[PDB]
Amino acid sequence: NEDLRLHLLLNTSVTCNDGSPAGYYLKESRGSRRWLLFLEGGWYCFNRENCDSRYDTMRRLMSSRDWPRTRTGTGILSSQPEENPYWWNANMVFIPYCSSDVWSGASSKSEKNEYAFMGALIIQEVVRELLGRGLSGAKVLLLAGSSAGGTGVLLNVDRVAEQLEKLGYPAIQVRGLADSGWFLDNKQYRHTDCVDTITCAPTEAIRRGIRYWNGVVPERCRRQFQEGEEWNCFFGYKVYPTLRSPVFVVQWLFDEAQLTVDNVHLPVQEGLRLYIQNLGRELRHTLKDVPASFAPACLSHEIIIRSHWTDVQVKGTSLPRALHCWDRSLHKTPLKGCPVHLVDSCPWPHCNPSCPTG
Ligand SMILES: *[C@@H]1O[C@H](CO)[C@@H](O)[C@H](O)[C@H]1NC(C)=O
Repeated sequence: NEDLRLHLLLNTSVTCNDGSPAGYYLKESRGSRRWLLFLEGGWYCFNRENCDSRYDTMRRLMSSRDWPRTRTGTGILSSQPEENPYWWNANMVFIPYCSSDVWSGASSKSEKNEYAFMGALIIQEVVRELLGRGLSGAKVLLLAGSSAGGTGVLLNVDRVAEQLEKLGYPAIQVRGLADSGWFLDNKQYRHTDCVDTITCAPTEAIRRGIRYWNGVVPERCRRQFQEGEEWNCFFGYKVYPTLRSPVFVVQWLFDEAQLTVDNVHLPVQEGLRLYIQNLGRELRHTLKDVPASFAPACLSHEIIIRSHWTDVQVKGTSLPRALHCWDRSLHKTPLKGCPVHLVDSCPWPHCNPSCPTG
């Protein structure tokens, strides 16, 4: 079965980068009042030349022209109980990432602009269009995402909640699940002036991108940092405290993208060993006041739509279990025997034997 079926947006003015219509893949589950809306990741591009490169060799992330009519749901998007213990019977939606703007953009293609950056508008239009396919009667809408999509969750969840409330759907509980989108703007390991700006100078690439995209960040965070400093709101530990919606944060303690931006490659000598240990400690520190989180001591990247997402455990608790326990806590404290805060204490990648094998 290829249960996720493509729907191009009916408002064809809400577009991928090249002006083709954006869209979503849907598996309806008419017996369920739960909705999972998943935001795909895949970095971003921050100026014309950088986006032209991406257009040459990552065109599916910039255009719907060659999207397949169907997809197979994997991980948290699987309808098989064995693969997805959490939400196998839910209404599932996969929103392809074709805006290259960390889901923040609000700029149309025009004679001035070769590319459209409409990620923030794509999300709201998908939500409105799903109201006609069952969403209006929902109990829960979980906005989930991996990598740039995880950061997209942080940047968009409260706007989805506000839009639904304002449209007359107050009984839909809007929640977020941010996977591999919780980054540190930390000092890099033995920084050099390398030419891949996105990994060599992330805060500068994000600042530049936001201007190029007419990028939008959540209001309360925007108001804290003010004009020119909206890039701050792309960093989980900064934006998270400003959010009203419940958000479950999944983050490997040694996320491959974090290590890339930190100039780290894995004998490892003292300086790098201390660097890596401090990285894990800093990440754990940022998660201390997040109620519900899952952060294993592994070197990996993304998890929630991977088929083996059920395998990793922190202190004997899997991610699907944690997510279930989170659901129970929102009936915002955990229930006895049902942990929601699962962060490894060990200090080196793969000190947890249940880490993904690569
Ligand atoms: C469709 O989307 C465009 C671009 O976001 C917007 O300006 C326009 O108002 C929308 N039309 C409708 C009918 O919603």
